[PDB]
Amino acid sequence: PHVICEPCIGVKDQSCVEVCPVECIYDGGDQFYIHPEECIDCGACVPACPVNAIYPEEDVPEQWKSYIEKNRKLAGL
Ligand code: SF4
Ligand code: F3S
Repeated sequence: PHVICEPCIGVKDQSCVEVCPVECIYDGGDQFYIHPEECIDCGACVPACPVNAIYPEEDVPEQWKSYIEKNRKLAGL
């Protein structure tokens, strides 16, 4: 799955929402999040975010690893 990290907070641009083929990006309050069980890993959302907040799970920066679980918790997992 792909993960929305720190940069989204305080921005919530939402350009990512319009390019996701499965509509699995949801409002999580302080940031949007990607539902892990729905995401098909097509990667379309990556170039769409103006603040580079989205990363494939395997490539999430070491400093932002906590966002993997955050997206999971927001998804209710
Ligand atoms: S990787 Fe594809 S399916 Fe997953 S959130 Fe991004 S646009 Fe949607
Ligand atoms: S700011 Fe957040 S709402 Fe989408 S376009 Fe970037 S991950």
